[PDB]
Amino acid sequence: ACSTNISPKQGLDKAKYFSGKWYVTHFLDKDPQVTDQYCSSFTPRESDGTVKEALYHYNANKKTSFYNIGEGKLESSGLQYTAKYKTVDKKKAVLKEADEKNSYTLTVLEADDSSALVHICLREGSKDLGDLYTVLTHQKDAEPSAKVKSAVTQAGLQLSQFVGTKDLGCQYDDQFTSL
Ligand code: HEM
Repeated sequence: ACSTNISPKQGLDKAKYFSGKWYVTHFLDKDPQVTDQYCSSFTPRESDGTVKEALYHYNANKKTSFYNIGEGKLESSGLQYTAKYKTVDKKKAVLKEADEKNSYTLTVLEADDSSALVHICLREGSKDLGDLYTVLTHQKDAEPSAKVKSAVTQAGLQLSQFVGTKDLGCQYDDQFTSL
């Protein structure tokens, strides 16, 4: 099951989260139903409580990439949204529209000018498929801020227990994520 004690940090300036693009420097997957390791980057934007984000995954083992577009509504709680998502090709052509069974809930635990910490619960129907914490930065392999490192320790986690993506030979598609 996804981790239970997850609520958005109150007082967060949303302009810092919905900013630039994010690259995942570190991830923590509690119970990886696969052993393949991924890199990821995404570009979150918000307008009138609606979030839209182009999302990229790179499978570091197979060296393949897949693409999605998430769309969700901000909760009344703060920087937290449940997104449904399209599946697209690298040109953003829709392969599958969003549906009412598949979603993810993203919760911003910290965000500052250079870095973020977010939690993501991926669900399909009645099932939590996967729980992830991800440390984010605005450029590939940038060092996460002290503030975000402190947020990891505040979340009850050890940053050392995360998988660091730098060693994975990540490839990104910065054209896909632009816009
Ligand atoms: C390095 C960080 C991440 C890793 C390691 C990771 C890992 C994974 C894995 C293993 C899957 C299952 C893929 C499959 O076999 O079909 C997946 C799917 C998914 N992830 Fe991530 N992910 C990362 C970051 C993110 C982020 C930042 C988001 C959203 C902002 C996200 C949202 C999703 C969604 C929506 C799917 C389902 C795609 C589908 O069913 O086609 N992930 N991720």
